[PDB]
Amino acid sequence: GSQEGVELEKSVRRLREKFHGKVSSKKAGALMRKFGSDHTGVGRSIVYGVKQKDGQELSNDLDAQDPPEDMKQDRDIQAVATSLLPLTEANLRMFQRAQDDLIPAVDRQFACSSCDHVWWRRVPQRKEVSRCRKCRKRYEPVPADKMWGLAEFHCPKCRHNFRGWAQMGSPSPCYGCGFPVYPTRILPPRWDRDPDRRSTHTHSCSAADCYNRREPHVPGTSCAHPKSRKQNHLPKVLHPSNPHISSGSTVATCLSQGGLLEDLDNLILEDLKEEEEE
Ligand SMILES: [Zn+2]
Ligand SMILES: [Zn+2]
Ligand SMILES: [Zn+2]
Repeated sequence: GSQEGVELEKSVRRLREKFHGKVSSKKAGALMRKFGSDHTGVGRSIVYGVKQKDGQELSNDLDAQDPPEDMKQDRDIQAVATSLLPLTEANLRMFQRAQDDLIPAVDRQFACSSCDHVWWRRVPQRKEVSRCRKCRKRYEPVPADKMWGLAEFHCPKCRHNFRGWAQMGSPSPCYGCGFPVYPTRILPPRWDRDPDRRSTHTHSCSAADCYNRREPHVPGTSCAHPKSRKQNHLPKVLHPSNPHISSGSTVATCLSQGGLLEDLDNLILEDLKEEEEE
């Protein structure tokens, strides 16, 4: 796959997302060809306009930055800055983040019921949405208190610590003392972390359900691991994402995914391929 395509699309997406999608793709594309994918500097240049064209005390809460004169004088940048007025108390933190080259972000879990597809994605804090890669529909996150995966347990009674595949809000029995322990959190699968965070990792459980049950087992418990789920003919998805209803300002995934298993350049490349066909 040609990287210069992935990187062009990445930088149009990043310019847009720093303006919460209020800059168009056709316009971002032009800006990114003409200025060599420099979303940071285009972005900084737009905010300079807004600060300049705004007459409120609010615009002193924006930094005054040096815009390349070929950007300061560009009429398409300037028209964008106008198109984004006015500057409001509800607008102002968007514009600050844009000039700080900042897209605040969060790792979230996602679950497409009809694909029975679960995945993780680093998404923007302003719009925690990711697209199912099997069926191409956008979904909202699984709620924090319903997430499942490799979980960390800290028994409050005896201080045994253990790791295991599990869902939030569902106690497991402490292997130490038998009292019920709720998971503290879920750890996403990551190539730079312990492989026990992967579903591919060998798993053994005290649940009666378990595809690979530990002994002694606990008689009325059910295992969250997808192999167990499948073996018991249950859907791998324990708790589906609500489908996301598009409001219009969404920007497709342009965030670096860190050590999550699905990296960004491949996500974008598959996106560009899908478009070639259509
Ligand atoms: Zn799907
Ligand atoms: Zn215990
Ligand atoms: Zn199990």
